[PDB]
Amino acid sequence: MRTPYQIVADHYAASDRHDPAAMMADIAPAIEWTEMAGFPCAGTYRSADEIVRNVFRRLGEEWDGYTFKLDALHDAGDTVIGVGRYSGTYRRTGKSFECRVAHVWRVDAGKIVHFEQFTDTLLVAQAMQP
Amino acid sequence: MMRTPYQIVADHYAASDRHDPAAMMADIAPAIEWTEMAGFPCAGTYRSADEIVRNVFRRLGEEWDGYTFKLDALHDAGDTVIGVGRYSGTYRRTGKSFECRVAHVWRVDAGKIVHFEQFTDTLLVAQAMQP
Repeated sequence: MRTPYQIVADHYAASDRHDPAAMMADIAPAIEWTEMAGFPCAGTYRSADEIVRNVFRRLGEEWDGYTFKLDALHDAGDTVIGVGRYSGTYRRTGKSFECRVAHVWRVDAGKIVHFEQFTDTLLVAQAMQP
Repeated sequence: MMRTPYQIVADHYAASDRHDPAAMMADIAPAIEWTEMAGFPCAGTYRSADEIVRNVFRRLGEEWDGYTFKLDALHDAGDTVIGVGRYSGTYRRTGKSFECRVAHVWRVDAGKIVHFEQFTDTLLVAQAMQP
């Protein structure tokens, strides 16, 4: 049986494959998925459907080549912390960015129940300035 | 000596909250790499306790009224430790306040803190700095 760490790693693998079905496979209906306040997709999403539509779809619509690259994955038992880099080109302005990000995850009884994003919202915002 | 990385980082946070810089820096390694996020006003990688005090904490005290970190969670990943909480403060030049989230990723080796990295809502901090 998978540890929380493996469950989260599986999510990141599915993200590398651009596979939203696999990305959401272990998301519990109790999920609270928080995009950072200053991030364009800011908010707390409470179903896999809301996450796909209001976060991943929106990113695909508004950015070219929006990418996350995982650098580290820290095992805190039921909590797992991913660290990496985002990059992308904002379609309206044609401006790119790259910045750091950390994600804090929690798993409960084999399902992901919590996600929170911590990223350089200023650097992302700069790409979105005319 | 038998103190875990988690405890060492908890000790740091306690010292920082009560503004005891000697205790704040007591376990900082000679080989420290302390990274303030690129979009944060104190952005950069600092490589000694002296640098960190002068170019991070001193500057925060000079440029902000009541700059505060409130620890909400502390996650024990062994040699790595992740703090999560909230920043708040009032930028002295504009009189504007902010509050936002932050995560800190720490690494301890042989009883000393060797890496710190900050991940915070740099846009919200920046908004407070706008005339």
